[PDB]
Amino acid sequence: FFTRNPSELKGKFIHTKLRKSSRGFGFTVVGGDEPDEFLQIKSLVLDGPAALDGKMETGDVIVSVNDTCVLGHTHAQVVKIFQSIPIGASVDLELCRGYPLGSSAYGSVKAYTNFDAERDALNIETAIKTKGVDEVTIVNILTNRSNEQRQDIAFAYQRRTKKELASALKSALSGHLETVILGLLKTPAQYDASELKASMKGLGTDEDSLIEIICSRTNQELQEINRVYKEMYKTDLEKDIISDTSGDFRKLMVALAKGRRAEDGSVIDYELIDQDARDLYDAGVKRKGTDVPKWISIMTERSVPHLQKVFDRYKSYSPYDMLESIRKEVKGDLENAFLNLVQCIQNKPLYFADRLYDSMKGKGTRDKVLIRIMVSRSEVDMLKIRSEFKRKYGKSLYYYIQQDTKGDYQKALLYLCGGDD
Ligand SMILES: [Ca+2]
Ligand SMILES: [Ca+2]
Ligand SMILES: [Ca+2]
Ligand SMILES: [Ca+2]
Ligand SMILES: [Ca+2]
Repeated sequence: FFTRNPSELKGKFIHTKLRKSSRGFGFTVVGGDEPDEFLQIKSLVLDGPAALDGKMETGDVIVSVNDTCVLGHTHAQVVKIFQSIPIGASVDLELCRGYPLGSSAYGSVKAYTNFDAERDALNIETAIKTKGVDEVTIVNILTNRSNEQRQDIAFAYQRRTKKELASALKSALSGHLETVILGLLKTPAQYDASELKASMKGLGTDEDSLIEIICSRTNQELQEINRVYKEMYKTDLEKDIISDTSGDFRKLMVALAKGRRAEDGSVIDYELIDQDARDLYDAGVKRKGTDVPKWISIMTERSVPHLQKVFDRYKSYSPYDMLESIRKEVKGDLENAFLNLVQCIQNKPLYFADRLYDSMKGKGTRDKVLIRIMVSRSEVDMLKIRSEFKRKYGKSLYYYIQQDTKGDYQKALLYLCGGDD
């Protein structure tokens, strides 16, 4: 939720006055990069003038600065205001509290307010070394901390025990719960890189997992994945994809994994929307056979909001929509890849919702799918996924997880789900 009007903010307004010392006002601001986004306080230098006052907190939306509304200004416009303030001069800030954090706006797992990594690390060490292992404590803590906070905990635990927290939990847990907890301990890039590597172990590859990650990750997420993957496995993710895929499926996976999709433009390009739509039609349903490189080119290179509009304009040319056209035109890993991709373009929360439903709908569970989605999306769009799940399937994601899993494994997934609907 974003608004550039102070009369539509429904939080608490706090007026504060600060003097810029020798090391700035003493705080870090975040947000204000994507068009409709707020500007919230990230951290406070505890020896700086901002933390000194004590009226300013993390998550506060900066409504105005020096009698000028900065609601809806970019990140560089309000940074230039505070930097132009000389040393010793005064700034006036009206803040608004009641809003999450922007980045994790639709996540289910939020940063724990009274976070203390040392206390969490000790409590986790005590749980591990309790006779019989206190899994409930390990679950209650790690699933109610952000990933960032889980990195501080693992650092404090290594500071205290001289052993890595992941090694310790490995020897204390087992089965599906172990998979969940170790997944949560990795950073997003680390987790995705290791799922990618596991989908390529042995001669046979797990095409479904490779497709799920490569089709759903953004440019930014794919950039960091490529970096951490070579760091961890001493090889480029692209090379490993070339090794374990072939044909047109290889072309599509290599192109998507580059994370070089064009960024969402400023202007809507209506002529290109219609021309792209025309080109997708001519390349497939209009003709015998399929010009797959043309599909690959358009669907991996245009921005997501552009492709959403070409898929709607595509319905003007073809009697089948994009999903139906994919099933009619193509087969195999290639068909699956195209279907997962345009679902991700059209409605990504619904994509994950359907993938979650499919993992639980029948006999047993596809736990690798359920676990990976619960872990990887819990700080991204889990609230939207739950909304789409409930709208489409009539019962909550929570309800299905509760039916399909049991034990501490279930409780860990329910915490990642974040409540019922
Ligand atoms: Ca136990
Ligand atoms: Ca083990
Ligand atoms: Ca393989
Ligand atoms: Ca055909
Ligand atoms: Ca089931």
